[PDB]
Amino acid sequence: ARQVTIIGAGLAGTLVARLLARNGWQVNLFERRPDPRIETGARGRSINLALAERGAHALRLAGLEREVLAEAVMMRGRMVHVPGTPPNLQPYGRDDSEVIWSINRDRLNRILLDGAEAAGASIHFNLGLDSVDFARQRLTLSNVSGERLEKRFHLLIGADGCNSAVRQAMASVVDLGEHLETQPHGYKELQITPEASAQFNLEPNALHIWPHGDYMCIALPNLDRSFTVTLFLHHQSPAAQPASPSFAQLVDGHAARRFFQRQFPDLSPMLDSLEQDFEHHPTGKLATLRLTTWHVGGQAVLLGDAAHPMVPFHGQGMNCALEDAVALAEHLQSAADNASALAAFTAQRQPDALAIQAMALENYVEMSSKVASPTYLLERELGQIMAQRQPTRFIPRYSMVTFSRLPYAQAMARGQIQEQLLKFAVANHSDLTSINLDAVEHEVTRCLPPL
Ligand SMILES: Cc1cc2nc3c(=O)[nH]c(=O)nc-3n(C[C@H](O)[C@H](O)[C@H](O)COP(=O)(O)OP(=O)(O)OC[C@H]3O[C@@H](n4cnc5c(N)ncnc54)[C@H](O)[C@@H]3O)c2cc1C
Repeated sequence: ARQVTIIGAGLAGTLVARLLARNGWQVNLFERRPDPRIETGARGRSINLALAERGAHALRLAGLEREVLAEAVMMRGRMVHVPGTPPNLQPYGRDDSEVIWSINRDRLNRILLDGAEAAGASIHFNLGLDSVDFARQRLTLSNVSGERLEKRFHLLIGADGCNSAVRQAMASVVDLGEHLETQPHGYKELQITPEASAQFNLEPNALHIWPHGDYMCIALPNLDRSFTVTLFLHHQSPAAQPASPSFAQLVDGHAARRFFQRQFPDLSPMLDSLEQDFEHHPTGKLATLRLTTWHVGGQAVLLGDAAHPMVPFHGQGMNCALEDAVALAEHLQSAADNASALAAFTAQRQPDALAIQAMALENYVEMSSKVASPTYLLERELGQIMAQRQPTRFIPRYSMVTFSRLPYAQAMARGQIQEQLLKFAVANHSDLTSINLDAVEHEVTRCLPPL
């Protein structure tokens, strides 16, 4: 049996461990954190994630989708909150076929861990990768208290997240051609209790957004009617606009409270533990990192956040990571040798990773705008007309990304064609009055092949 060592029992690492192990591979998976399935007296994390068709399908192939969805809340649409103005649900699709699932990150992780072990993978916790000797095919791990352990490896999979140690190690033997693009927003996780969300009649089967331009909040529901809220806000005010809100200004929980009372007055009443959450939950960092190479010969490869850190504004990092896991296991299973598999995997996934990284950056503007411009309303309306006329040709980009398995790069290409098509048709027309719809439709049939 072929042997593989995987670093990182997160989302991609644990899925790929299952897929390889059930195909007969001898799999050893190493994880820095303790086993989350071993219950302790400690809290438990309420981090939420949006699971979309890509990620769901990857779990489906692994035989885990039913188990995961049993513990997921359906989000049928977006609830946009603007002060006053009673929240209006914007449905994703026309029935519950087109939905996004809200799932607890650590619940998902436990299910994946069970899945990997059921398939035959051996999982080793409390062991973080420190370094790799590629020439001698050995690596060094250590626990939190630093005592070290060495292991031989044959094939190394870096599924160890956005600060990948495998990636760091590879940079010693190949030029990764890395370029880091920092992002000015930080994030803070906050909580709405089940009592609070019921009291304010917050819809459980929706994704909620409080847009506010340069900053915003989003909330995803949990099975117990609590919500996990994320604030996205600049780390610092520009020297340009020093007065503008930023984490630097929010010097403590009381400052955070005044900020929410002023800028999010309808959300603040729902955040009972705002002060405490704010001070005890560290501010997170966001970034996009792009790599020229993802592998070292047939010896090591990167997967998921290790390969392509992205900003979280499209809710697709997990989805992309699980999709990566399927692709990597597919290539490894059937290739002539590991070097061939890793090159083919990289060639396949790299253009799709670049596309979703770009689309995720673009999606911030869509989400954070408090109201839509007059002409963008007109384009969206013409687009829905075209979608009705040619539903296999005109598919809104968000829907291609979120509710289909179309490769990200094609979703982006078709999305580009569609937006341009809408702009020329919309120009100099105040409403759908002037716009000859059937002229636009064979413009659609011209440049958008049916799918
Ligand atoms: C604010 C925010 C919101 C998000 N929302 C969504 C969403 O709604 N939908 C979505 O699709 N994605 C979302 N994402 C992205 C998502 O969290 C990640 O893309 C995804 O977890 C990446 O999966 P992964 O397996 O590659 O990495 P991870 O899930 O991060 O797992 C990496 C694993 O490696 C371990 N590890 C790290 N270093 C070492 C080491 N040296 N040795 C051993 N083990 C190590 C870690 O402990 C961890 O278990 C969000 C991200 C953020 C920051």
